[PDB]
Amino acid sequence: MLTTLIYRSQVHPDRPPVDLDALVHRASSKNLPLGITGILLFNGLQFFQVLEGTEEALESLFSEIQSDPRHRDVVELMRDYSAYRRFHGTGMRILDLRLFETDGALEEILRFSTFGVTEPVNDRMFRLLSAFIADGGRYCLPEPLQPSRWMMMAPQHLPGQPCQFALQAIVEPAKKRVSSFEALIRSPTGGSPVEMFAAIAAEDRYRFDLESKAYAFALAGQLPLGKHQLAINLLPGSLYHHPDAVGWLMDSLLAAGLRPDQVLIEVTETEVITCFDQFRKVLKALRVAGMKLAIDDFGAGYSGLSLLTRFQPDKIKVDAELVRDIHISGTKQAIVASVVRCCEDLGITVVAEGVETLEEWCWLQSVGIRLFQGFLFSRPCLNGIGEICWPVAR
Amino acid sequence: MLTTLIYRSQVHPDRPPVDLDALVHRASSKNLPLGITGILLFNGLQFFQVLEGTEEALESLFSEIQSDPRHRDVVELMRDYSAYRRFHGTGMRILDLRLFETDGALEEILRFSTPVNDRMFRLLSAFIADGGRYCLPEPLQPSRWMMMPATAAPQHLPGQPCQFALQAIVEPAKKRVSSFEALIRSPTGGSPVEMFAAIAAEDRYRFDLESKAYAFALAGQLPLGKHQLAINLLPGSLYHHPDAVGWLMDSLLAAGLRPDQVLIEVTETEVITCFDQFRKVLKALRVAGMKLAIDDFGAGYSGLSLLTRFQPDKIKVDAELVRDIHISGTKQAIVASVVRCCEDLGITVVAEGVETLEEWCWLQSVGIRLFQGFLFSRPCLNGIGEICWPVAR
Ligand SMILES: Nc1nc2c(ncn2[C@@H]2O[C@@H]3COP(=O)(O)O[C@H]4[C@@H](O)[C@H](n5cnc6c(=O)[nH]c(N)nc65)O[C@@H]4COP(=O)(O)O[C@H]3[C@H]2O)c(=O)[nH]1
Ligand SMILES: Nc1nc2c(ncn2[C@@H]2O[C@@H]3COP(=O)(O)O[C@H]4[C@@H](O)[C@H](n5cnc6c(=O)[nH]c(N)nc65)O[C@@H]4COP(=O)(O)O[C@H]3[C@H]2O)c(=O)[nH]1
Ligand SMILES: Cc1cc2nc3c(=O)[nH]c(=O)nc-3n(C[C@H](O)[C@H](O)[C@H](O)COP(=O)(O)O)c2cc1C
Ligand SMILES: Cc1cc2nc3c(=O)[nH]c(=O)nc-3n(C[C@H](O)[C@H](O)[C@H](O)COP(=O)(O)O)c2cc1C
Ligand SMILES: [Mn+2]
Ligand SMILES: [Mn+2]
Ligand SMILES: [Mn+2]
Ligand SMILES: [Mn+2]
Repeated sequence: MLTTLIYRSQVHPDRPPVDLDALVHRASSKNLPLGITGILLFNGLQFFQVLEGTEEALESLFSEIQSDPRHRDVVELMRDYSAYRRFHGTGMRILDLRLFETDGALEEILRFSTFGVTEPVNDRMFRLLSAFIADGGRYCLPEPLQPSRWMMMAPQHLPGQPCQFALQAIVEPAKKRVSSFEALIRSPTGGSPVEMFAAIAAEDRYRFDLESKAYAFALAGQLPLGKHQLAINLLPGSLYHHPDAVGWLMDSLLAAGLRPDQVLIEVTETEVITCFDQFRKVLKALRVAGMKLAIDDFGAGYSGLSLLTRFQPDKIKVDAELVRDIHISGTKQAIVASVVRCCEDLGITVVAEGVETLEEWCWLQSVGIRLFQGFLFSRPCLNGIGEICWPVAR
Repeated sequence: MLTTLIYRSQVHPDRPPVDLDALVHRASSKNLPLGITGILLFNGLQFFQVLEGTEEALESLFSEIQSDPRHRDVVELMRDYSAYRRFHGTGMRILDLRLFETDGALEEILRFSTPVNDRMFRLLSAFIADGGRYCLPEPLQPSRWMMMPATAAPQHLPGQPCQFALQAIVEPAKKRVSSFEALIRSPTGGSPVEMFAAIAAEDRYRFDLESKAYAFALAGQLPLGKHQLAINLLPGSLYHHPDAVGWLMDSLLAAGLRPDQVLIEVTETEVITCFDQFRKVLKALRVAGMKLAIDDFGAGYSGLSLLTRFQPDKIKVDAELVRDIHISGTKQAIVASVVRCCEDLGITVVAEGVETLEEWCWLQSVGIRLFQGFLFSRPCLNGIGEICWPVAR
């Protein structure tokens, strides 16, 4: 089946310049028998290639290209079935963009290409081409954020309690500062939140969820929360199904020696979205009392900026699924960069969660994320503050 | 009940400078007896004001401020319930940011306030760092523009079980119609709801799909030329038959159109209930060469979910985000972000429901270039209606 593949990459600036002549000649000769057409753009630091051919042929080729030592940071932008070829001839065509002025490059692209009967700008491929030509250095990974330049550098269990909590740090690696801590519920045998809640009768889960937070506040009180925020997770129903859950929480945290503003409530958008009605008065009560609110797993399930017109949380936590393989996904890159900017304009704190590799950290940092939660830095620590690991140069 | 209100505004650059000393002292003296406190930041071109007090009190005051001729382009950034007063003991006070070095204004603020975990503080900081970001440029001021019409020939087409009205989608910078959207009408010219109500519930999917032959027939004999035709379809109308896509192909080709000329609008709400089923339709549409738009994007609480799982050719920004965008910092921020994301993904963005020049100007300022709305072109039954264009003064 006819398929289109588009990707972008960068050269190693410390190595000798890539022989574009050899590249394009061998590409051209290899592509024609395989029925591969397309175009390659080069701006001095970055490549941009459009490839058209069968799914199989492009799957084989792209694997070779991904492993090629002539370039790095290969980011896939589009991969789709196609009704017709935009590019004709063949060699692989190549434009050295350093030789073109303003719109000369688009003019040469339009010489031999066909984008159907409607204006070229109605074709996604052409829009991607024009964006690379206009500002291709936008998602060029900076030199200080190359992954290879970095490397990474006690408490008891409490079985007698009905539940216990693990604390995980949210960190700002750029300042080597812990930003806040999230409390994560654990069963009396050290089990996950899913096992904890399976052990509770269905009619008691909401009440358990709210009332377990007493143990989280007690822990946070016994630890030196030195002006650090504590995040807690709650089902919206746990706050809603109570005469005064907000007031209950208030008495609990103040009794533990915390302050309202020190406590942030984390709810997932999937659970928020499905009940605006009852969340508005809960959020209102939480606001007036002085507690904060985060949207957790933003990007997972149903996730929206339109959520923000109704109300604005204090913090958004970008779900691990947008973080996962962000280094190779032009889509995830664009989406996360957009969330970051929107939150800046709205005054909403943004945290990237599930950060497991330096690659993820570097690319998230390149799109404006400064706060991070993940196993790369700190794992959850049962009834205590864990060790934090910091990235350090080389 | 305590509340916080934040807005940013702009000076008139061509008028004599406002005596802010007098303004602020008068403000402070009036505010404090009413239980109102806050601060005013000024950078030479823009104001940023934080107000604190009862919902009633700030409602009343902000209404006076919105109508004050000393400024314009008043955009509200925040209005929320508050637990405590951040500016206790200050009726009003001005900080001229041009009188401080970096960090200096924020350091002063924190000496009479009563921090980066607070949203008001983050918004203050953002104004001090890059307040000019959503400053409406001078050539995009609504008073610098006027609409003028570029004759409509609608017709009744008998013998058909439905009709279609056409509304243009326009690119005003190039004074160009980008595409036409086909909007279904009853045999008597009534609304889509009126059309579908006359059809039996179990046959509505089939009718929705088969009605498109009449949209294609209309576009074909116009002639459509090099323009796109947007048609609206329920995802379920596409699943109903084995070769719904194959049928659409036949019908548009018989009407003399090309696959890449036809674009299918599905509403985000209808896609996100069923990710399954749609993948197989979408595959067939792509292989056939037809294009896809997400309609009313931002009305089902929206898309970040969707874009990883596919990317449409076009997104149409919902009319709710367009409405009052000229006074909503939140809506401006959201639309600006969608525009940037789509640009990066090579997705075409259209703003829907554009009714006023105020909306068009602000939409233009956040990067939108395609527009659909009564400001430019109203739907015309079985024909191409008249189109109005903004022209500069
Ligand atoms: N793969 C990966 N995972 C990472 C990484 N960093 C952190 N995590 C984990 O992601 C979960 C915390 O985020 P969450 O979205 O609040 O997700 C939590 C939260 O929703 C929740 N939960 C925790 N405590 C409570 C609670 O007290 N009440 C309610 N209703 N839910 C809770 O159950 C969910 C799953 O929690 P956990 O098993 O504790 O697992 C934790 C955590 O250990 C990473 O780098 N990679
Ligand atoms: N206030 C205001 N309204 C504006 C403005 N500009 C356009 N509109 C209107 O917004 C609707 C078109 O957008 P839609 O989201 O596709 O919304 C459409 C679409 O969902 C739909 N529809 C139309 N044709 C079909 C169809 O053939 N099949 C299906 N399933 N739905 C259809 O029914 C909806 C109602 O359509 P319409 O009555 O034709 O109303 C039209 C239109 O006249 C504006 O500036 N201000
Ligand atoms: C930016 C870039 C674009 C490339 N494009 C192609 C191409 O389109 N066709 C191709 O066969 N190889 C292309 N390659 C080269 C492949 O990565 C790989 O070196 C080559 O296909 C191996 O073929 P060989 O067996 O002849 O050595 C490209 C490499 C880079 C750096
Ligand atoms: C940037 C700006 C900020 C203002 N802030 C206040 C204020 O906080 N309190 C207030 O009473 N008026 C404020 N005003 C002035 C009002 O718009 C209005 O002129 C005044 O309150 C009318 O009441 P008065 O005639 O009793 O003074 C502000 C005006 C501008 C342009
Ligand atoms: Mn959480
Ligand atoms: Mn989470
Ligand atoms: Mn539509
Ligand atoms: Mn719409």
